Amino acid sequence: SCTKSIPPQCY
Repeated sequence: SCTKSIPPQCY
């Protein structure tokens, strides 16, 4: 899943 950061990060 992708984190909730700005910008968002996907693993």
